[PDB]
Amino acid sequence: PFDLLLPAAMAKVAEEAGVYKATKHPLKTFYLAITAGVFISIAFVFYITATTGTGTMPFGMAKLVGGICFSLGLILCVVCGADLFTSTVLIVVAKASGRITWGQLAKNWLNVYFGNLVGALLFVLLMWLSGEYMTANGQWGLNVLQTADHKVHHTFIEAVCLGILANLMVCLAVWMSYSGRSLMDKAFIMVLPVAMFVASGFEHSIANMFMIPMGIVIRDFASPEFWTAVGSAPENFSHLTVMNFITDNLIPVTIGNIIGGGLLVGLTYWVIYLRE
Amino acid sequence: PFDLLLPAAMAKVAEEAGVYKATKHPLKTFYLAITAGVFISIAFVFYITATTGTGTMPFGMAKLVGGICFSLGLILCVVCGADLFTSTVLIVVAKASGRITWGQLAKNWLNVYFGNLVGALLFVLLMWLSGEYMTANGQWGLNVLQTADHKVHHTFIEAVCLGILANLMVCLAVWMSYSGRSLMDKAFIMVLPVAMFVASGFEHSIANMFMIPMGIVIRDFASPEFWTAVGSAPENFSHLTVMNFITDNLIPVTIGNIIGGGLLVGLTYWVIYLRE
Amino acid sequence: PFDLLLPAAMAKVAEEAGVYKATKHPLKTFYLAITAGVFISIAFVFYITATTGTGTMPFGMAKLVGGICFSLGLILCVVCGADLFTSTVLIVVAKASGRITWGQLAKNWLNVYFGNLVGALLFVLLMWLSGEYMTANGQWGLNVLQTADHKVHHTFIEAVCLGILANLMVCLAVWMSYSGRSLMDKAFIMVLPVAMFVASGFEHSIANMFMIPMGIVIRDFASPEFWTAVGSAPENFSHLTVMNFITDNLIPVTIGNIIGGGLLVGLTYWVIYLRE
Amino acid sequence: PFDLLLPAAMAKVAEEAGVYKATKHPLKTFYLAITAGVFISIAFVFYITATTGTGTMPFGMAKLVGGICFSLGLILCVVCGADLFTSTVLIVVAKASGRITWGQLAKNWLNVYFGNLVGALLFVLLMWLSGEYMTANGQWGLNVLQTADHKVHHTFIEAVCLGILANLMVCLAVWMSYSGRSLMDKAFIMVLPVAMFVASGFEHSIANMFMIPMGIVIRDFASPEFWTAVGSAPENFSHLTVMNFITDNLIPVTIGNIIGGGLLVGLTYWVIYLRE
Amino acid sequence: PFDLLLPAAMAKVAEEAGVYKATKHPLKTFYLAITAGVFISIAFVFYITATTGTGTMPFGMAKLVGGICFSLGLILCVVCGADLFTSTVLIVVAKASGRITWGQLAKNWLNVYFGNLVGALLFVLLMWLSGEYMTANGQWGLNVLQTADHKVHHTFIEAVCLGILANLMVCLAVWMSYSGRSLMDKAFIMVLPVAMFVASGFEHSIANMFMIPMGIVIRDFASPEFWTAVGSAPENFSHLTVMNFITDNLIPVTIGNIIGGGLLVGLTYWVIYLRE
Repeated sequence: PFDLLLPAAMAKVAEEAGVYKATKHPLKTFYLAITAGVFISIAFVFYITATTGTGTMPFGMAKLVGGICFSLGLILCVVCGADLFTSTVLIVVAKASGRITWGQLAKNWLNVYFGNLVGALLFVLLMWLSGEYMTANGQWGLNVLQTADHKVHHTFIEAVCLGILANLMVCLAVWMSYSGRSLMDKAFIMVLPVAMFVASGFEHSIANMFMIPMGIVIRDFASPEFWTAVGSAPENFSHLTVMNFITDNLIPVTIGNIIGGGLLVGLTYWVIYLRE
Repeated sequence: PFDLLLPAAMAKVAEEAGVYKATKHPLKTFYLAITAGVFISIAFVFYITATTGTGTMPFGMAKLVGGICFSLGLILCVVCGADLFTSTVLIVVAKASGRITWGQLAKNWLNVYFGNLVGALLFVLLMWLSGEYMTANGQWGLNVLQTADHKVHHTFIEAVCLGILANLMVCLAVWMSYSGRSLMDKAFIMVLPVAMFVASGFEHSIANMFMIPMGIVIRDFASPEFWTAVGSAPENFSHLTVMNFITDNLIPVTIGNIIGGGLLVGLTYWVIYLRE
Repeated sequence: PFDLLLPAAMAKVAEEAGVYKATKHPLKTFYLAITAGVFISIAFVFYITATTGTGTMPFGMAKLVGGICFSLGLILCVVCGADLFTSTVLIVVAKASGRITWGQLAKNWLNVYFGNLVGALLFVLLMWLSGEYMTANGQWGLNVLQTADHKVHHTFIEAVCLGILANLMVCLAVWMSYSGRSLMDKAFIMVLPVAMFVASGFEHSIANMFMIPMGIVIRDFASPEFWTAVGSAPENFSHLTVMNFITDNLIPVTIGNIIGGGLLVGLTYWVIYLRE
Repeated sequence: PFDLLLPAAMAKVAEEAGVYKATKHPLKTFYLAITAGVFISIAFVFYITATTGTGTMPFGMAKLVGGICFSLGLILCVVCGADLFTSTVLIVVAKASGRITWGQLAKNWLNVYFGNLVGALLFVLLMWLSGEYMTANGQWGLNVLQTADHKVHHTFIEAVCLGILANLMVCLAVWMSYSGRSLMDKAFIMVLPVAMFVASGFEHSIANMFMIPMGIVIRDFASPEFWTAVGSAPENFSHLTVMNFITDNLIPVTIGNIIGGGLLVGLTYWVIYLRE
Repeated sequence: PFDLLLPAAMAKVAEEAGVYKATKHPLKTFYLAITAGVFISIAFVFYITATTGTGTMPFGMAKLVGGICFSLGLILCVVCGADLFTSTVLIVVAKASGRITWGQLAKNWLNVYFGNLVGALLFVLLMWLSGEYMTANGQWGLNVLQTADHKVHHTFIEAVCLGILANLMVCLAVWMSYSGRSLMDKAFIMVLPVAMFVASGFEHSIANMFMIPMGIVIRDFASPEFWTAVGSAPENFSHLTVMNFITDNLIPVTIGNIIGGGLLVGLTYWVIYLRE
């Protein structure tokens, strides 16, 4: 009663979590999804801050420290009970157990995905009004522009597979937190699995619903003083469009995200510990 | 009974905390507010110490390590029960529940804000008498001068939004500590959320009530040996005035601080878990 | 009842773990072995990510930080209950106690080894489809090529002894986690012992069932744009063949792995605490 | 009963600690004071070791890592129950409660201060006999000489105020450990507050009773091979005398140390939580 | 019952530990001593790995990180119950209490010292067969050669005093682990005290029974390709002999080790908390 949960018990807590989430009031789900969109946006802002000025640093060392900074948003989601689309894909365990319906799964996923977008877009506005892009002599905004520009240059299969790898890591972090009982147990078990996906360039749909939109805003409304300082032009980031974001990144990464956490984490552990 | 609190229970502990704080004796509130002004001043002195000599270092890596150093002051506030204006804005949860009155909220906020200023100003005196500005051949005082000078060059909207972002981070750190039961749980859950706001250049009213006043004192009473060593003049910091501090930074950052923690952390979680 | 287990009690939990593992359903053992093959593959991908760009860094400092990144896969195996061939060699404690049969030990080892290979090979496919080898301008794939190429140049005795050293470290990490009761205890006790084997270049059979196969795939299907960027040719990695992998690395490292954990960790602790 | 102590309860544990310490047998107090003098000496030796060779490093980053190394001595004092003059100043809480007499407070302070000096001086002897000053080609002894030389060049007010700041940090670390219940809680809560005072150049009387005496011994008995390697002469450290130590540093820093922890930590918390 | 042990209770657990250790079966003591010789050998191999390539790094920063790597071996000894000669010197507390006889103390010390040598020498063989000396282009073996060569150039008094300082640190780490109740408490309380002795160049008899023997083996059986790569000759390490090891290092460091932990940690704490 003070010891970590075992893999069979962690599977039952995952099942009850999905029964709770899918049966919560819709507006509560939307409000918790807006907080999770804001939490993932804060974590990406922390990642961009920590990775500003790190071109002289070893590539993997810079990516790792920024990945530990991105871990805050997932810890916030778990401790504060926010609804993140990636983690909410694990309600498939409750679906496989027949404890929830397909319409309950579909309505919860649309509520969380849409709310996560509203929260991520609201944080872009506040981040734009803060003048943060001009930090480090515009190097903060150039980091966002360069991060957002690469996330739109992947092929469909590359984006789907990068999404599978990201939600596998996120859902394994959320699954391992089920074993935890304290706040330190749950939080620290999630640092390394998130650092990994962020350092390894895996794609998360909600994280990208903040990064690419923010880079599109910088390219469009950045000052000429920004372009002078960073020594570039908006035409170097011409492919940073809303349509390129949905087609090139959002659609394939989201498809991959569902497959990663749903099939690999959720349905595997249901087969091993719950199908019985 | 050994496990972390859940989001609904954390909301009730936030409500009872505000009922406690707003109903404490006024002089106890003033004395705890002076300690919190001193605690935030110590954390900024630690930030300045850690970030002295870091112009050769990657911008975000230097900001992150100084942000972990600033986390000490918030941990001190939480463990030692000090009254910080930013965290005391969460007494709006008790106000929304009708458990406290508007005059109780207004009197507690003025008591904490004024006491936080007295504590921050008392630490400036002790820091000035210590000769700390001449540390690192005056590089410690130049770090304070350069930090204080930028905090006065923001537009009203930029300062308000930077204040919203800071108190959102501070109040989310304080909210997540409510889940904690041990000293390690509460303290470590607050490191990354504070590092973020400090590394990301967000503005905290009480932190600025120490930084800018300290930079004004250095500009005015620094020795000619200081200006020789740092290779600058007081005229490079002409906009570091008390009037510029209140108008350019204090008023807008404080307005933003109330909106960040009160509306975003407090009233959101009251709607989701307490409005019932 | 809240204190760490003592060496005698940790030996009994090791015995009961082997009785559980060897008596689990075969398909459950195969499925948990596929997850462990994927978990060790994720840890090596994290190691490669963190160690990309670190030729300018001190050799041991770069190896140590990548070793902490590889620790995630073992933590995942322990918390999520996955079957790793290295840790499953400790079922020899149950065999020595006469609590399991030799055919039970042989069938479990073949089930785990084969499943660990399937999981490691499935992750190579996903990693190849992600385009990750072209990360850091191909420096990610060159790190894999250079890591895989050295792991095939050892003599039989060197490979056997490097395998003994690796499984001694892995099984001592798994043994020390038996003392732990919380998730933080079990996880953190395993970081330094795994970092050591990874930093010290010891050889793990399942880790190599991902690294060398992945390097063979890069050498064979890498783009000419990859070879241009990394400034090399596939002929620099001619000895990266499937046959060289089995003979030069897989067979001797696996023999060594059994001796390291089975004889040194398992049969020693059985003699001291269970032979009674 | 598993949760951290609250500020009111931490004040009562501080009161009972002072009643215990002031009423312990005098020889037990002297022996525990000699251990605390040795513990603070070990922490300064660790600080000097970690900060040797760090002139190429950013000033604050080098000071911070050495400050975490100095934290060991305070952790040792708290866990092993040693009597450190700085922490024993908090017996003023028991004095203010009328639970101890003024003669009990005076006799305990003289016993601890004298014993702390004996322990610090005994460690200087062992450190001198070890030949440690010649480590890093004499750079270890030059670090001690340069650290000790600056600690004697402060004005009386600067030294008193640097002593107030040091014992405020030390006594706040000791106060926050009262909230802790486990060994990890108590130890980790004391790392950042001690790192701060060490990184920020604050002055501790017992730490200086090891540093300056050790630098005086190096200046006087260092080999000519030492002066050749470090490229200096004893005449560069002419002000490192026993009389300069007492007048320039010991007397004012000790006065400041009493004011810092006694008045600021002890009498403040007694007014807020115990004067009732 | 969940709180750390107090200094008086930690003294009684130290007394009962020595009564257990000295009364264990001799062959169990020999087998646990062989594991401790292997555990300290692994920690030194980790130290050498982490400190390879660190001549460009600040001396103290490199020594500190390698010292955290050496901490693994002591954690392993404590968690896995191994018999290390340094920690077994604390059975003097049971001897002083009259709970064990002088012949029991002498027989246990010889059993542990001899077994620690067998384990350290067995790990040298495995490390030699692994080809690890050629790691980092022979820089791993040169680090061992340079570490082993300096450990033989100390005077008798320097070696005795460096041994006193090492076992004081090791026995204080073991004493502080007695306060711990969890695996994280016991393990983390031992990291900084061990890092200190390793970073500060203190001498441990069992650690040296692996380092110097390993350097003698490299000097004697290293390939001419090793000497070419490292750009040296065996004649640069002529004083690395077995006879120089015993006389110059083993005998004086062991004498010092007994005095450090026995008299300073054991007999002091027995006088303060057990002589009653």
